[PDB]
Amino acid sequence: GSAEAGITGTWSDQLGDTFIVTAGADGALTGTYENAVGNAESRYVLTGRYDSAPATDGSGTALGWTVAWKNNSKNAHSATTWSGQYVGGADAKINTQWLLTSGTTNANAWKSTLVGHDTFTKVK
Amino acid sequence: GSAEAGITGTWSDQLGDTFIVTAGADGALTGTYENAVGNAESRYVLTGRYDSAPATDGSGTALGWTVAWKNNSKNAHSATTWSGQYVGGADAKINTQWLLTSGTTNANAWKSTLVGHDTFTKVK
Amino acid sequence: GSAEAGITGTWSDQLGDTFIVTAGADGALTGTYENAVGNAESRYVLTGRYDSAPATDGSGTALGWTVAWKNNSKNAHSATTWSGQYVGGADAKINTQWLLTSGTTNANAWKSTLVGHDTFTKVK
Amino acid sequence: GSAEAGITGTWSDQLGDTFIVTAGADGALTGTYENAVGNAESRYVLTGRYDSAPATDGSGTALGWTVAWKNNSKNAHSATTWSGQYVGGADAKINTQWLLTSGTTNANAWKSTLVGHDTFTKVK
Repeated sequence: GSAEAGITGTWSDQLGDTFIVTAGADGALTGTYENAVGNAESRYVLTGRYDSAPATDGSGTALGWTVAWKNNSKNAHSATTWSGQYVGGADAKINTQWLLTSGTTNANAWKSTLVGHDTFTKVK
Repeated sequence: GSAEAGITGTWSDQLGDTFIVTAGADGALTGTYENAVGNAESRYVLTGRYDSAPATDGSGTALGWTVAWKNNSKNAHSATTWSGQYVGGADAKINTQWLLTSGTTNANAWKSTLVGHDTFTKVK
Repeated sequence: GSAEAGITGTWSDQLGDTFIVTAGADGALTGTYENAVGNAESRYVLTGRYDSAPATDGSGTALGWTVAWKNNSKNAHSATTWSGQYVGGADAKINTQWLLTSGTTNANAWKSTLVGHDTFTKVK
Repeated sequence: GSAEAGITGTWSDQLGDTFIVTAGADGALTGTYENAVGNAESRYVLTGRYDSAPATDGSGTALGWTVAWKNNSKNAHSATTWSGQYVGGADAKINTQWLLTSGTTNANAWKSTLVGHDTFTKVK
């Protein structure tokens, strides 16, 4: 599909971290998040969902994914979810907003969740 | 693990919608979101990640998941991501914030993304 | 006006912190945020805006306000904005979501902004 | 004050809308939001707060403000709060995230609040 092939590939965010994703025919997203320096200890699994049959009116394709910040050697006791849309074309983009929740005590729950935005450009 | 068994089960949000989840040993979350009514036409796949080795200091367990709002009969061209933490105990909860992005044109992208919060209570 | 009178007063959030607000005919909000303790060195100025002529169809009244966390005795180099709606009736509420930005270096800007939610009830 | 002078002026967002603001010695912000096309019917009051004594370690200056979308000619029954930081130097910016709540019925409250982000550049 157009949505499937568009989303699949390697993306870089504006901080230079790297989002490697495959989109499946069933709406699944799978891949890896890794840091700008490329470090093996810097790689984390991601999973999410996308709209496999987007509107045909020039709108983007909705999607979201999660990374929990645990891998074989690190654990930051936190997870980020990216919610956004894929916009195809020459200079395709994925435009997202994100929520990063850390595990906290209930007294510190008000400081549990960061918010931000990341824009990805496709490298290949 | 305590994280794995705690998260697994059926949760209800404060709108009365139903979140059925299984947590795996590898950090995966899988399940289904359904409406308060119960309807098969109301059921959607979810996927996400959690911290499978949370801190042992009374903090919650970080997690996130995504639903793309396409099933076999409906497509709302959108996806929600929930970011939050599981808090165990007798009165266990999953406390979350969410981002719901719709596919839009670039001109309407400023109105693409809703934000909110959902608190879940475990029913089984 | 109905919106003016319903918003004006003293409000408590679910953390037990105190919000004293006056709404003006021109859509201005002014007041003070104070801690759950009561402390005079924990009082900060608030300013904001509300819809002085809301819909009469059962909809809430849109509003927002800002606290910068500097007073004569303390400076936490940060500001919170609450965005939400006032809902009148028997047990009137202000339901909000908030963003708290701390001043940071560009390198730490991804850690600059917390998000959360506060529900206020009016104190008699 | 450096923060007072830096913040005071006319700013344009990435959508080309115009924010005219004055920062006062007491931490107050006041001004006007205006649309990309300049329209006097499209001007709305803003009020907010900023940290009048920011850190001098390279950190930005925290601030926030609100616009309620009512003026003499229009009422969109909603309000936006911007939360962010001013970053000085040669290429000065205000980086923000925002929440836009519309007045809704309780049934529709999950669709009440949009979130996004706006970066401003100074015009003069």
